[PDB]
Amino acid sequence: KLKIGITCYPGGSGVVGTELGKQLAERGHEIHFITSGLPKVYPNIYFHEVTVNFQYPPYDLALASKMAEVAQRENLDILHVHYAIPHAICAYLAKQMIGERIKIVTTLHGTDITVLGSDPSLNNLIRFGIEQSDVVTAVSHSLINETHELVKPNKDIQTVYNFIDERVYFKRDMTQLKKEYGISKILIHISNFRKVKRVQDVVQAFAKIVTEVDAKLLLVGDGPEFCTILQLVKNLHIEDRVLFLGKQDNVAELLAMSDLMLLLSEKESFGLVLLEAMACGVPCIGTRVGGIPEVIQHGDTGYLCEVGDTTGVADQAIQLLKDEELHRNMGERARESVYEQFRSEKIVSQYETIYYDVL
Amino acid sequence: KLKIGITCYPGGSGVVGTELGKQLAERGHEIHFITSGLPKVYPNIYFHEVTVNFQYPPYDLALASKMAEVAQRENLDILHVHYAIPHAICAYLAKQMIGERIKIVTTLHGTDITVLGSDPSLNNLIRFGIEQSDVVTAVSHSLINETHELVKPNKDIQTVYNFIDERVYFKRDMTQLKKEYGISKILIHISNFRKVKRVQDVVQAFAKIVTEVDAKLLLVGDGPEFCTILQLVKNLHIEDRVLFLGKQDNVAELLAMSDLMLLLSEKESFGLVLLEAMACGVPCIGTRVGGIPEVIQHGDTGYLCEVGDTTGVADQAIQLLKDEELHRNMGERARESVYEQFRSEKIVSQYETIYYDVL
Amino acid sequence: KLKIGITCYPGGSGVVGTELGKQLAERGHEIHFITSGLPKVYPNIYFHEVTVNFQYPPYDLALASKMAEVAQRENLDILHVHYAIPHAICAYLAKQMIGERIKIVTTLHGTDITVLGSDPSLNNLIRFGIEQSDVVTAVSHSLINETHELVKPNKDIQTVYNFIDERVYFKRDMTQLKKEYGISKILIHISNFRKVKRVQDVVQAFAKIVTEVDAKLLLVGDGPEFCTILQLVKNLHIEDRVLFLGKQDNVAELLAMSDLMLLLSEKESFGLVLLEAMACGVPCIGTRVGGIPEVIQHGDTGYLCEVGDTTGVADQAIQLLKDEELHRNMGERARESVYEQFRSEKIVSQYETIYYDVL
Amino acid sequence: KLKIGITCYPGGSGVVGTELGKQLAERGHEIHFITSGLPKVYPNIYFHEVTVNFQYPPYDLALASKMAEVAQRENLDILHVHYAIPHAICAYLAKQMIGERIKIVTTLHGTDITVLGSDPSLNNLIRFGIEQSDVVTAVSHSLINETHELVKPNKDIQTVYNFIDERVYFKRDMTQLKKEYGISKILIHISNFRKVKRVQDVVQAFAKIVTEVDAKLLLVGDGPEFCTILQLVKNLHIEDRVLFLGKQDNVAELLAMSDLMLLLSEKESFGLVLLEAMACGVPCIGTRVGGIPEVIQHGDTGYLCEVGDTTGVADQAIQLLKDEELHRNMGERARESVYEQFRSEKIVSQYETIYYDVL
Repeated sequence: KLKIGITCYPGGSGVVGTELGKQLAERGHEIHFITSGLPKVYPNIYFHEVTVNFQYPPYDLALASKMAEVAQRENLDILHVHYAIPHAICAYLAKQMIGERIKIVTTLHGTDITVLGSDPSLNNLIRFGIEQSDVVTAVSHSLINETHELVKPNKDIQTVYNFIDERVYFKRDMTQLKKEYGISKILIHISNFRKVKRVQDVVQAFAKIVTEVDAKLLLVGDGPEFCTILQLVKNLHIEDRVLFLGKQDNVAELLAMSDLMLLLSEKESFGLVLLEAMACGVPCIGTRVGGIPEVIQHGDTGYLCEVGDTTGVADQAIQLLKDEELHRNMGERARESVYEQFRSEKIVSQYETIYYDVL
Repeated sequence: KLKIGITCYPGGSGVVGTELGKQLAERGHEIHFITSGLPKVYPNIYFHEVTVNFQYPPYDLALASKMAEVAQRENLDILHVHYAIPHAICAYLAKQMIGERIKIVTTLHGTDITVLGSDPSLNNLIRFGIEQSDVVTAVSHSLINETHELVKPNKDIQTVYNFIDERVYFKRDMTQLKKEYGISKILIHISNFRKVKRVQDVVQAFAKIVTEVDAKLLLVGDGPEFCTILQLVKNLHIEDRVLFLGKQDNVAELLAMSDLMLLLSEKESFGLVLLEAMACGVPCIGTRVGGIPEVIQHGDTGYLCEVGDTTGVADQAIQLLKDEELHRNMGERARESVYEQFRSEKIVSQYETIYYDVL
Repeated sequence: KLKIGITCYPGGSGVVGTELGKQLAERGHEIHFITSGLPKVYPNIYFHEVTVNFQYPPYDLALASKMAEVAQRENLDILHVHYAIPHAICAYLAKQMIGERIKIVTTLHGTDITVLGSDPSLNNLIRFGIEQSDVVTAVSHSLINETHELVKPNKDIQTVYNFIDERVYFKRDMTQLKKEYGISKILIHISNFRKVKRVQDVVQAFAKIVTEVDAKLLLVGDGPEFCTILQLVKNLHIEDRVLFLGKQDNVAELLAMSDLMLLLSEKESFGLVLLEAMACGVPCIGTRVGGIPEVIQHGDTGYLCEVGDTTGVADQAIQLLKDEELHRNMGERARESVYEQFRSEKIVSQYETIYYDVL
Repeated sequence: KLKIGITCYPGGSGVVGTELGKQLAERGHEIHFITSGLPKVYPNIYFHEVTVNFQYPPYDLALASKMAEVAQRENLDILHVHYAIPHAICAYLAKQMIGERIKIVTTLHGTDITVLGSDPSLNNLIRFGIEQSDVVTAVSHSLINETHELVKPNKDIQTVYNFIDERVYFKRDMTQLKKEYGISKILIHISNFRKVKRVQDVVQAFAKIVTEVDAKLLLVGDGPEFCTILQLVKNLHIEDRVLFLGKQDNVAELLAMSDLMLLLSEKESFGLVLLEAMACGVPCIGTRVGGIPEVIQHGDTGYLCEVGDTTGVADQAIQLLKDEELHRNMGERARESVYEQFRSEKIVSQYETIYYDVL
């Protein structure tokens, strides 16, 4: 019984935004995606797309215009936006344009605050956008901290973690697929191969972790630092032991046939792959960086460690890989604490009450 | 046994390009998508994406660079590109950059020739791109005509029609879904609501076709001319009889629960929806514009008619809607001639032999 | 004694905006140009530039941010913007961001209303921007009409015509330059060679006007329709009689050594070249399209005529070219009515009082 | 007696490219600027502009297309391009498109190699572009070194330094202007306020250099690091001693009324301001970074020093500021060695012989 409008980019935000809309739809709400791109068929989910046509094509203004148009045409109640720039400001304009007859909900996520908020040319813009939203939420407490530190908004930010569709991530085992990939221990890592992900360390740790255990490394994803990483596995003589799989999308099957997940980036606010992973009963070893610690509880559902500690990571890995007792327990502990505090139906309900509350 | 690289935009070209790659993959070939965007999981389909970072971000050059890099790194045999600008020229640069150790296959499609070729600032560029490709194909003979008329290239262009994944389009019936949409005759129309699609005529014809038959019009899609069309159904008192469904993606289910498809645009080189439609046993009434006539054979699998003939279209419709004999036959004739000359496995084989031939 | 901030694109708007700032500066005001681009040296004119760094680079938002920053940092009084999209909306955001402690003055001009206002994806956006500005002005009454017709804003729009720097346009004669160009009657035409300018008609009329008078045609400017026009002068055997000069900037000298100016576009809201021209004592023959009629008074300072009337234009030209009495009078009448109602110091004072008034 | 086509961005390259074209024109050559933007009036200098109209607007391809079109239409001899990406590759395409009936001259400059060449996504592209040009030159030997280090092209690169229009930079003195700015020693610094320019050090050094000498600092330019620098002069209590002048263009007058120029960036390949400066009889103190050392000969025409040596710079400054003997000599020595090896008419002749030679 609610008309919601979602806006996002079909990276991490898109996955969540889209899934949140799909869920909300199944609960009888009428969802209206307002986004230029490409997010079965639901009778209660409509897709509006921003068409553009001057120095730079006004996508921002165009998006604001469409939000406003869809808003008053479909008589939307809530307008839920997902990255901060530009969406937050666009929703503000839209609101002002339709006489403020709508409620804005802004969800923050990693880079919009982490990296964008750092840029002085957009600081005041991000602040204004946050302060002007009716309700603001973040994906992790670490983020709400980073926000008050860099942007310094005079607004309250709630915490609502991201979720995963369990109907897509289960402990199924692709034993027939391992054959199709040519293998037998499996170590999987998913990222956008950027410097911040520190993919080099995932390799270094594997170079070591491999001398004492026979296992292959699945490198899902593609990005700038690809060649460097390729050059690395190359003059490290682990070349035939790493499967660059390039960027995949349906990574659910890959995690399923995995044993250990690695995430050793310099920063991160959240981020699902951990969930996806854990969700599939796969224990993780992520760096202790703001936001990983809120999902991985050391020793119970995975392990943490300082950035750059290639050696320490390997050690922690080699140990967990042989002990099959600890590995069956951790992997179970993990997919449990996930169902526990990251249950999709649970989180969706938090957003649901936030909407009702803002009215 | 072939390493192919596909490039496209995940409009019409993307659908085909992507599907062609999926098919080729299932046949054991190793497909390498080289495109910045987002096109189950196949072990033999890799996705490489173009990352950019100056006046305008050099996407073209960047794409050329990545084609070249992937080409010689993975040792590709063929590089199959799909729209002409820029892809054709990018593949040329890529080729020149890797010492010409690769074969370029360019597939033309609607607008790249239709509208772009019209622009003098890109004429010579499109020509050069075509002439430099090793093999060039078009989606319809009408296109090969338009090409030799506007661009005037000194190269031979073959004809290879587009196809549809029958594994997605069948005569299934969503009788339970009609209920979910609130209905009972069904008339469906899919487009990007641009002036060229002449959506106004689809409405005019429906305004008439409705006075003599009770049916609702499904308007799938969203674009610039949306408001105008909305204003039209509005002061035409057919407002409660048209279901703007906004732009959908999984339109397979909608066509399934349809009876008649309309396409009355000023121009078109192909275009699938006809196929999709027909494929689902849905007879079509499209304008006699270069390229529709090669799929719709009047009276046997659908009907044609001059552009702007709102009245003639309605008449042709009202007639076919009641005669249930003619409608069961046409709908059968249609999904047959589709399996006939547009069989996915058939077309894929043509492209397959074209690759082998170019070597 | 006023701190003004100007924003524009260094086409027509830029020329005016920039000149207006230069003038205002000489009057002791402190001008602050807020624009990313490149508009002697004045101690009271500062240049702030928008730096950008995501789907599309947020130039709009960035500009809004900089307006806000400069505004409260330099404590600006007025923020004068010149095209409507995006500047109008950017100034709105800026205002809202600095607590509304600033006055927004929006000046409309041709295409922002003429062509942009036509696009439904930006209609409501242009309206909102206009309505939100504190003062709004247009360059011609024709524009204020077009505005209320297409955009339909609930705001009052004043009329303030554009001006020309007489310190740059005088009746000087470049008799030594005609030699440098290889000539002796001179017909000059300046445009962006777009279809709307109807450069073809300027040629057709010249093809005729030439059979009865020996004169060359100066085609200043460059654009899409260039080749077509080049092809035209070509198979019209006037090839050696037309001087494509390509796009020039310091056109003051060219107009100086001219005799008749032609402007036969389908539409135009203003536009200076007429002024520049007239200002140089050069009589003009422009089509009777909304906004030309407010500068050219037929027979007294030039002639008007229907669009497409190539023949009528030629006739009117050939006649005025020989009668040397009428030509000395008109050319004098013209540069007078220009000093009269378009005096730079006069118009600048209107804008000046508008600023003071808005406080 | 030569038809040359120049391509550039109206930063440093634009200044040089444009001036080079102006000079070449005065020598009787027919210059054809092929560039989308805005670079008196010369009868032998034509301006062609690239018009664009899809994912990203194909400016590169469009530029290539226009180069080709202008090339064979005007029958150009040489095509001289100035930054490497994209212009080098565009000229390659253009050449290939007109049957190679043209000679390409590529001039390298700072960032195209320095920063772009660093990016692996454009490495091979820059190399290919260089190797494919018929003649390649750089602005400094330091650059030719950086080039062979990062890009590693198999091509020969000549050295041709940048020049300055002496007809714009002379030892004139704006004593009347100092009054208009409110001053009396004058220290001037020009940059784009980027981190690489290390504007902070220019301030630190001034904070010190000021305690022992009364002088104001002219900070010409605007960029990202502006606020930080503004915050610095702020909590350094030198606030009323620094004249942020924002970004100026006609900086000739400012240098004229200056005494010492500072340039303490981490890197630089050339760069004129030194020339401009010196040219005006203003001694400079620049960091010893690859390319500054080829213009500043320590002690004879200026001083060099390690980066970050705020103290050492101040010391060197305070010393030269009082000794009025050394300051009159250095300032004279400087504007001499400039006329010496950077004489505009001299450099232009080098480029001129390079063109003739390539034929």
